[PDB]
Amino acid sequence: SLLATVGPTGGVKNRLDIVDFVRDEKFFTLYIRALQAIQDKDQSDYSSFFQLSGIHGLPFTPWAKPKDTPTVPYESGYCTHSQVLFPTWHRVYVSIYEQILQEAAKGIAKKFTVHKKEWAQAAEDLRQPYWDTGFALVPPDEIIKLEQVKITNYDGTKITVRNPILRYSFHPIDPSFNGYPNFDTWKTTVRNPDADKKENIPALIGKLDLEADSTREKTYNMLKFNANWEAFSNHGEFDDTHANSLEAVHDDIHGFVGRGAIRGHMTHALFAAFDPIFWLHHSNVDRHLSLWQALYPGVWVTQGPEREGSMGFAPGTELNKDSALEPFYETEDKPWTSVPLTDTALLNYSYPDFDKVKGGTPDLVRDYINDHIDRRYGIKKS
Ligand SMILES: [Cu+]
Ligand SMILES: [Cu+]
Ligand code: NA
Repeated sequence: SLLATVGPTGGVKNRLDIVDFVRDEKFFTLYIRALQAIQDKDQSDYSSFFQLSGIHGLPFTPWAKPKDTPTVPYESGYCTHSQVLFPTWHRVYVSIYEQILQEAAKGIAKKFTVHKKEWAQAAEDLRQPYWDTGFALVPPDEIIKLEQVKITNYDGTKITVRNPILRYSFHPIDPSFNGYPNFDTWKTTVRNPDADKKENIPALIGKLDLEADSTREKTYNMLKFNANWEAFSNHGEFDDTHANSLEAVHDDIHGFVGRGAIRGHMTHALFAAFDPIFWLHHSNVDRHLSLWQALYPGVWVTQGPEREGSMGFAPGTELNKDSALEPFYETEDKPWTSVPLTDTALLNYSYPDFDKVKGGTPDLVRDYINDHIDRRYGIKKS
């Protein structure tokens, strides 16, 4: 790899709930600045928003690969779907994003004229916030509605700049979008589009509000009831025995956001990553994995075939815990694997759900987290 996925820096910090995250002046300002920074980078820059999101689906090109690397076994996206590697591949996927996103936030923290240390420390603690869809499906206005958002300027004064969280603006629309009727002319990413291809946020807020109750119940059953890895990892082939998987419950959020009258970006695996809200989603999807690990310790990746097909594995290939997770590398010559990814500390992150039980026995944690899930996703509306 040209850019190994080593994760963020500054020790093990928590990925905050977006509801709390937006209330944090330093974190929110750094996120809005850094996110705009990587969105404005050249799309041929590997550490740019485009190439980072491009890893998931289109374009079908290698990411941060050496000059004389062997041809990829399959021309398609990188993301692993309908297979046993879904949870682990996406865990390290958010890691490279969070890593690159912090790196931009460091340069941002140097532009501040006052409190240079505190801005430097905030960047060090900066992590990808998660969207708790199971407890609060309707996100904050900063994420879904506010065209302009309040941040702190480099002099300390409060200003309002355009919100980079709502949508990404292609520059240009990559030549690999040509064949697809609606996404080739769409200048920016779109959520819940109408028949006239116009974005419809109001209808989206309405959709989420109604799907809220069912989403909490789906999330509850997913977290608590999954002994074997096969039924928990993937959904394929959208059957009943996988309906309670981490991915199946994960699919509903892509549909809610992307699927309107016509299909938007979030409801298409080849374009879903380009929507900025994609990362808040899969940060929470990763939190589910962390919570599930607390309930089902010892259970991890089991063997399974590549059914859909990705640029890492051709259809029919056998996959296990020792399978390489392209294009994510521990070092220059060592690809990531599922085995070590049980410990998020290796990527310098964690979730606030575990704060009151740090350094506790697996038994105490399993009881604390279980009560946590029951109390949060096992009760009535919020
Ligand atoms: Cu994916
Ligand atoms: Cu997804
Ligand atoms: Na790609």
